[PDB]
Amino acid sequence: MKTALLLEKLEGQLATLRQRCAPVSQFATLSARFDRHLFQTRATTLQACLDEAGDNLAALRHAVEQQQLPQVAWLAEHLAAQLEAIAREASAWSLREW
Repeated sequence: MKTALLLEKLEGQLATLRQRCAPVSQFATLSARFDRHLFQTRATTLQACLDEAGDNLAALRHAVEQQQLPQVAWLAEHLAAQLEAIAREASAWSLREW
């Protein structure tokens, strides 16, 4: 228990957010307060953030087969921070378009 909840939330939120924020590549725009630590180098726009996150979680999922647990720590921090950063911005603007 517990450990299973964080998994459903991470994957659940990532799916929901990606769905609601799916059609954002058209007006994807990242603020000037972007952080290289929380966001990747490619993270230049909204669509870029979601895309980068998708590639991270994907590799992290398959990495389990290569016993890349030690790497899960870093990938986890980045992935977790990414979803948090996106949810934070969307939360501020509130569900009411830009």
